[PDB]
Amino acid sequence: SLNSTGLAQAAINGLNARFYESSNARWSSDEPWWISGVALTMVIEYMRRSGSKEYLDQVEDVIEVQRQPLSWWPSGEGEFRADATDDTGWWALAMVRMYDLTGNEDYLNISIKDEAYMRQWWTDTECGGGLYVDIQDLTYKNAIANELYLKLVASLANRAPNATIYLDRAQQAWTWFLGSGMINGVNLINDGLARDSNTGSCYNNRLPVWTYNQGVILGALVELYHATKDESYLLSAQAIADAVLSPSNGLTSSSGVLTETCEGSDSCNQDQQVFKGVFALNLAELGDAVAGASSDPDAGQDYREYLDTNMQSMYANDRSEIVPTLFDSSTGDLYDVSWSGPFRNATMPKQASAIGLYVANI
Ligand SMILES: OC[C@H]1O[C@@H](O)[C@H](O)[C@@H](O)[C@@H]1O
Ligand SMILES: OC[C@H]1O[C@@H](O)[C@H](O)[C@@H](O)[C@@H]1O
Ligand SMILES: OC[C@H]1O[C@@H](O)[C@H](O)[C@@H](O)[C@@H]1O
Repeated sequence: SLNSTGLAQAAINGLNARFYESSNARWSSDEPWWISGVALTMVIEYMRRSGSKEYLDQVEDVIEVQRQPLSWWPSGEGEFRADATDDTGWWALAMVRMYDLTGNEDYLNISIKDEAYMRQWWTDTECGGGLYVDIQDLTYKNAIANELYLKLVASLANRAPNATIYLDRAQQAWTWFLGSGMINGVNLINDGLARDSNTGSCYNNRLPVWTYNQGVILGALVELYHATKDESYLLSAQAIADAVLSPSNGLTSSSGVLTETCEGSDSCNQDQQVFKGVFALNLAELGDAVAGASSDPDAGQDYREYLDTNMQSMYANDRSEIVPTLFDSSTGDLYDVSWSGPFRNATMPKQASAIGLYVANI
């Protein structure tokens, strides 16, 4: 059979060999900055699950440089406070996992600063709650920025000293999210909310169902379950995951492979190329929590076999090994966007999603 730990290492090595920039402490500066934060999450989570510490020096290097005040948003004063609330949220959650891996309170302190910075754009006057994604414009309350923020306060409710205020915020944020309408009739989450012209009421904007908007919410509900031991949080998360796994909903192919809607038209952009790996790792979080909340041996078996099925398909159809030279000894694996499709090229967002699926099976 396949060993997920060794393949995640080969994928991380391929990510480093092709896309890591030593002089910048960052992967692929020609790609979105927030995807470097997702890549850091993948590498950190690989270490926690595999017990290795093989990239810890590299991770601390990336952290220390990306803490600095961003050149495109100096008013954030660094600590990953960017010009978008979801950009900040990706690095904030990576710092929660960095704290989980090392126990260094420094990384939890970043997460706390990030929560307070993100909360500045939570608003009760439009849509009765939720925060904006575009800090500069304040025109869009979308699913991903509010899912990241919800997972952040739910994580801090389990780790921070003033844990009670973060629990009240997480419980209040989930209540708003559930009543927002972004969760539709088949228990899937559209992209965000639109605002009525005359009335000012908000409603599901019916924009595409992206895989990473069905994943981050699972981790948030798992963290809310850990903070409350209320299994109804796991039940809501399971209904969202079951909808993704149902081939009738168009996200799981007839082969049982997770498929982004943009893969059909071959039009997945730099953002959408990383979505699947985010869902896979969050589904592994849901599976681990489900198996720990009951005594049935097959508890969470469907989520684990789904991750295994997607691993083997992408292992077999989406992989390409880098060829070593007389000068470069680097070895590893590269991956394209489609887990059940051909390998044409490899980009950093595609590679980061790749690692997330392997780490989800460790
Ligand atoms: O505004 C979004 C930001 O995205 C990042 O990936 C880029 O590196 C910045 O130059 C840009 O300002
Ligand atoms: O690619 C899809 C993503 O595009 C971004 O510009 C939007 O802010 C997100 O809400 C959306 O999920
Ligand atoms: O790009 C997605 C669009 O979604 C709409 O629901 C929002 O009202 C816009 O502000 C946003 O730009």
